[PDB]
Amino acid sequence: LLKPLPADKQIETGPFLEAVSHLPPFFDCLGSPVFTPIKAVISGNITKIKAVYDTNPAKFRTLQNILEVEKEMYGAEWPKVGATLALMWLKRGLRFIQVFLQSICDGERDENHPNLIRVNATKAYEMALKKYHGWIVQKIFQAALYAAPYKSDFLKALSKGNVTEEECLEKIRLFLVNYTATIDVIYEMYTQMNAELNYKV
Amino acid sequence: LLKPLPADKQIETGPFLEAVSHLPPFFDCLGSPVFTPIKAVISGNITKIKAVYDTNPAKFRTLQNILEVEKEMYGAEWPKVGATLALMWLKRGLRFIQVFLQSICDGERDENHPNLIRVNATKAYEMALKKYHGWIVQKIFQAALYAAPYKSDFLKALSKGNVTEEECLEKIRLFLVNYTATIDVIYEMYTQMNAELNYKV
Ligand SMILES: CCCCCCCC/C=C\CCCCCCCCCCCCCC(=O)N[C@@H](CO[C@@H]1O[C@H](CO)[C@H](O)[C@H](OS(=O)(=O)O)[C@H]1O)[C@H](O)/C=C/CCCCCCCCCCCCC
Ligand SMILES: CCCCCCCC/C=C\CCCCCCCCCCCCCC(=O)N[C@@H](CO[C@@H]1O[C@H](CO)[C@H](O)[C@H](OS(=O)(=O)O)[C@H]1O)[C@H](O)/C=C/CCCCCCCCCCCCC
Repeated sequence: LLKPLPADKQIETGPFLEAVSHLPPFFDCLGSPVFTPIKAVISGNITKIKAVYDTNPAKFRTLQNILEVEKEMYGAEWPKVGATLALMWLKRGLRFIQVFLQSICDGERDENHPNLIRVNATKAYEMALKKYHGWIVQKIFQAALYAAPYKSDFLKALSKGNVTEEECLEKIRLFLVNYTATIDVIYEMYTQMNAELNYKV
Repeated sequence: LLKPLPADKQIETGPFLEAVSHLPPFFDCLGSPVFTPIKAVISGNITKIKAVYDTNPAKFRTLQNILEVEKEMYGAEWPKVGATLALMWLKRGLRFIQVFLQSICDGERDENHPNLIRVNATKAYEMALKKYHGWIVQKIFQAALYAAPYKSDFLKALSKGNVTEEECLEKIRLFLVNYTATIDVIYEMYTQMNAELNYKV
């Protein structure tokens, strides 16, 4: 999965990229081609970070190094540049997933619609993405929501082949431990480096 | 641009991929981040074709060869596989662009809205894509439309740096000659090979 955090909280770029490279395929298990463009955008972020990393894996050994090195490389253009920008967006997608999954695991629901996950996706959107989206992108989110899988198929997909919903949620809870810790460190690094931007798309 | 067609109408894969690789950047000149996911999906098609080509450029020398070789490789799974599938979708995006640009050049408009290009995009959608889109994707198209550039900025973008609208449209008309011929050959090849599918997303 995601390997745990070292004591010094430095996140190794290579292993992080191998971990997150498992993410784009998981989109196809939301069970709708509607999500293909979102898959492609997240893949694009990962590809951009990988392209920078590959130029000098020692110089870009950790995610912290990416921000440090690029700040120096790009001056006034930073942080709206390079792998710093790609990771700024990637982390927002990762945080959306974190909040979404955590919300489902925490029993958050619409009483009247137990085999949907609309309410969980809406909370994740508000906490991770909405701040950076203008009116048009928000309308697109609303449209995409109609394509969201049934809770059961979604859980069946995350386990595909037969486990109970309860067993699946326990597996998701276990995954969430290192996943949340890793995302938290990435957000902290953007904050501490003043690398976070607040422009809307 | 696109190089002209040889007498035997065989389209060389390598040069075709270099030509179409100029396409994803042009999306950014629609002047709205709303189109970034569409850019990424088209880039994905091109990357998939390139990945197949790179395995054996002689075996995949022409687009016709891709379909011929893959039909043999994949049997009952073909044509819903490999570079054949990627090109099936790419050609639909290319045809959308063709019809869109041709519609603008042909003076097609909404009298009441001369600095918009909504009517031209809608015609392109109906002729190239709509057949393969279910209700949700169609609603997404409708949302994306709100982000379409002004006709003037769009034309300014295609020329960026100062030329009249009239000069820009003449340049687009010239481009459309080899572009349309090439797309026509690709559609003909899918038709003649019975490689075209009609499933909806
Ligand atoms: C390690 C991961 C763990 C894997 C295991 C997890 C298992 C979970 C199972 C399934 C996964 C669940 C899927 C849930 C849905 C995924 C989350 C949606 C994430 C959307 C992220 C949108 C980001 C965004 O707004 N992008 C925007 C900005 O893009 C960036 O723009 C920059 C310039 O300003 C740069 O050009 C940048 O490019 S780069 O070269 O610098 O990198 C580029 O990426 C882009 O313009 C807009 C895209 C359309 C907005 C997206 C609409 C949100 C809809 C998402 C649907 C959620 C509903 C799902 C229902 C369950
Ligand atoms: C050589 C080119 C010439 C360059 C110069 C041209 C200059 C022109 C200037 C600017 C460009 C103009 C831009 C106009 C807009 C671009 C056209 C929009 C094209 C949309 C194409 C959508 C295709 C589509 O529906 N895709 C769908 C199917 O994807 C395929 O699914 C397959 C499985 O069934 C495979 O997974 C496949 O992957 S692969 O690995 O096998 O490749 C994958 O690609 C995908 O699920 C759905 C995506 C969302 C639908 C797209 C919504 C349409 C909105 C487009 C906006 C048009 C409005 C623009 C206003 C001007």
